[PDB]
Amino acid sequence: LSLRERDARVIAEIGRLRFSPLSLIGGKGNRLIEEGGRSILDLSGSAGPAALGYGHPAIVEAVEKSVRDMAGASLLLYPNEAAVSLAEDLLRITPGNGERRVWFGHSGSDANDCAVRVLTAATKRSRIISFIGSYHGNLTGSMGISGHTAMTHTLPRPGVLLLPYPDPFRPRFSAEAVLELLDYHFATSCPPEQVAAVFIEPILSDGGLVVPPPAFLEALQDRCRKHGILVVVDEVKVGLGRTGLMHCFQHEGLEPDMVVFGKGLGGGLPLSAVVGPQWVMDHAPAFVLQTTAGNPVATAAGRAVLNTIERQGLAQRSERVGGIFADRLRRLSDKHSIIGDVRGRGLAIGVDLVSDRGSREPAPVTTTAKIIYRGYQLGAAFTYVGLNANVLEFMPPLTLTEPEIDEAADIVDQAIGDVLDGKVADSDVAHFMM
Amino acid sequence: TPLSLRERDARVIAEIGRLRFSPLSLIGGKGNRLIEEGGRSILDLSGSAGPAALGYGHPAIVEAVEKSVRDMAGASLLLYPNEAAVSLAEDLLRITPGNGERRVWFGHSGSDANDCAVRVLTAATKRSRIISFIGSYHGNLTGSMGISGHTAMTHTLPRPGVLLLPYPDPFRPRFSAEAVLELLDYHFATSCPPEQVAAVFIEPILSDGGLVVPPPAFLEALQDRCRKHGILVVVDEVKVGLGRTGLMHCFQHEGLEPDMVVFGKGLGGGLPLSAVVGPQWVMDHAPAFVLQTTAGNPVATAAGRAVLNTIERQGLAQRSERVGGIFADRLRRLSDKHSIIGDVRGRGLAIGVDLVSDRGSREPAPVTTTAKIIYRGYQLGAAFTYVGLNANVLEFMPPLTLTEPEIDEAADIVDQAIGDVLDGKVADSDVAHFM
Ligand SMILES: *Cc1c(COP(=O)(O)O)cnc(C)c1O
Ligand SMILES: *Cc1c(COP(=O)(O)O)cnc(C)c1O
Repeated sequence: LSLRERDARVIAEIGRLRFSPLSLIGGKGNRLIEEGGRSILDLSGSAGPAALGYGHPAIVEAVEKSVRDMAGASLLLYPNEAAVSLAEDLLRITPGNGERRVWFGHSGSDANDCAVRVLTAATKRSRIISFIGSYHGNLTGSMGISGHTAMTHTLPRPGVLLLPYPDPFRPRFSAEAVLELLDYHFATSCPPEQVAAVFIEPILSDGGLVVPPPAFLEALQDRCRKHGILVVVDEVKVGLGRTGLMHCFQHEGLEPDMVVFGKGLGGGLPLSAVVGPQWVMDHAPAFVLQTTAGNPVATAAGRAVLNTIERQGLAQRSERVGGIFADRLRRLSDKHSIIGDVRGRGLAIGVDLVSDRGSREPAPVTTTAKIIYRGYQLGAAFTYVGLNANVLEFMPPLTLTEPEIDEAADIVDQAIGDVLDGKVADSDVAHFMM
Repeated sequence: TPLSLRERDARVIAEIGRLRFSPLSLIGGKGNRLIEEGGRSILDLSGSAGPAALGYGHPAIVEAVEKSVRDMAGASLLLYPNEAAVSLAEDLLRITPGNGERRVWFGHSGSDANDCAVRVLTAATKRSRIISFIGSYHGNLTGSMGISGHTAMTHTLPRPGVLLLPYPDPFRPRFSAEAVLELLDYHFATSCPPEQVAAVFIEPILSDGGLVVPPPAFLEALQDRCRKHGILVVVDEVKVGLGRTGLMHCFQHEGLEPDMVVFGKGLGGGLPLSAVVGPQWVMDHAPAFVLQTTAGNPVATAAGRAVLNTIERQGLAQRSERVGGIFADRLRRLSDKHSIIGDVRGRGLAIGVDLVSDRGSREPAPVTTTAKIIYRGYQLGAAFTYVGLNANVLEFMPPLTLTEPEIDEAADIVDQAIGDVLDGKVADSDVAHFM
């Protein structure tokens, strides 16, 4: 009878990553409506897709116009005005030189699968450089190059070099030590001439919202590029204005050969894209096909996302409003010693929970999960990430308001204090742990 | 528009994402027709390859999409149950025969659904081997292409442990039903022990392989040979599913009782949506095993509910048998005028026309001739494609809402296009760019 109980009976566990009992019947602005009518503040952005919140007029108009006058349902078969104009848009807002082209897909997973498939074929090189903790997708091709603990049920693609992502909060490995490790692999067991590409998250997402040390990723890029290794930046998570600039890679001085877009590009509709040089992206006809990719409904939604971000200056606003939210969370740390760090850029914010500030020992996952659950009871939706399952993740809609930040901060404040005073029971969160 | 949409597409769209059969470049769509830039209204016999099951601007789909995008119940089923997606899953369980506990996973495409299927079948069964068919097309992502047998993906080696068998083809009958079963029995007795085989993947009509309907009883005998050893039986309904063949599921023509069914294309009505229906012990194998952020989002799943509801309410399975029969028969009678029409096969509104350079040998027509027929179709006001291991089978997958007057308009256009091409009235340079 309850939506949540119905879900339990028909939805497959393989597709669940559920942090709380929240079960939804609608949304409006930056709030989500639980079954029963309770209005929850969404600090999750549904993990990134909901860039403009829910029921946003620009996305609604674009999707209305397109589904009523539908310009086919397959870019592979038929050019349509929305998908071609979106590609034009993406080339216009993404700096780059030479001839470049755009491929469309449904998800970050399929866009990285495309990237891997076309890069290895255009180079006929089979080795790939990526990062421990990197999350590039959960389909066979994109999972295969990912380094995240969650996909260790399956072996990596052969010839993947996994490096530590240098972490300024837990600096086991300095930038310099990681580059030296790469250099040593290049001179030995991973000759750079047999490497197709390096894959870079400009902030390490599911690995724990780790902003790398300054200048490291520009130095990585330059080391790879000397050997004609193509430089791929995954902007799926932190892309499109969220970090204070249009592309997170613009913080890091990068000039990538290829950019992968997803999540928030769709504004809550499935939409991904790969932008690369024409010589790679025109490798062969009919090489990476999905029937409804580049369909006029999802692409029209993507055009509205980009248009709103530019016209309303949501990059600058994410810097300002994210600074406010970040600073509110830092102040909570004078109250709650479990807050060890507040990091990220703009409206991509992670809060690192520690059981001890000295050692920076991560707080146990049970505590982290209980804070989420308690936040849900108090009226906010969020999640956690990190290689130690201890980093609270805030990825709210870019439309988040200053009064909502106040509300968010008070909820987080209360949920931490409650959980630390033993408010939430083990059996309440057992359902949402693996 | 001096800068045509076609030209703009050439400047910015990746060739890897193209499978273009004509210059048709779109600004809209209405009913069963597509609107070319400049305004010309084209009859859609392609159904955009299957997704457009109810055509374009269909009011049930328009309504579901409007309500969901305006009042959006989150955008991620992996994070949050939503009413649309839970209800669609309930709908798919209800309309798909099956026994015991079952569950539903959602995705965006046939390719991601079959990737899911292969990943979870091997993991849950603890068997590594897969049975598939030569010419089968289960997708174009790494995991789904890996179990596929089609000639377009021979640029990449298959997944290790895949046994590829011929699909018995009544029109080019190199391999009988009995011969294929014998060959499988032989592999089972030697180098492919059947207790190491997770699953067999079955297209109930071989789609990109040439719209081949198997010989009667073959698929049921294949099911039984595999099931006898605990091999799970997977039917791919992505292409010919959901009423198009005259029954709700194409496998219901073939006496099949699958363990797992894969849906896509038309399920979404033009929005991206796929699904896998499987037994609970497989589908609940582990949490967070096959995740895609926006899968099961309330917009795409609402569109799917509208598709299924319209198909049941308006009786579109029953209609497609009747209307597809009329269309198929028009096409057959065209073989009296045009000897290039070697066969018309299919079920319901999944129809293939096999073009041959010789009626006796059944040698496939050259691909340049087939491309010219599509191009001339397009100029005459109809959009269609070709398929097949020899690039010679005209494909007709129109919206299930295709009208009887549109069937006459279609048959006439095809008739005129074949005639104009055979009489040497279509240039080589006009099709050069689509091959
Ligand atoms: C979420 C994510 C992906 C995968 O996107 P899906 O839409 O979940 O398949 C890929 N790369 C990064 C950096 C991500 O955060
Ligand atoms: C088209 C098709 C697929 C793949 O669907 P996409 O949405 O193009 O990835 C899978 N199986 C069959 C039988 C198909 O016809």
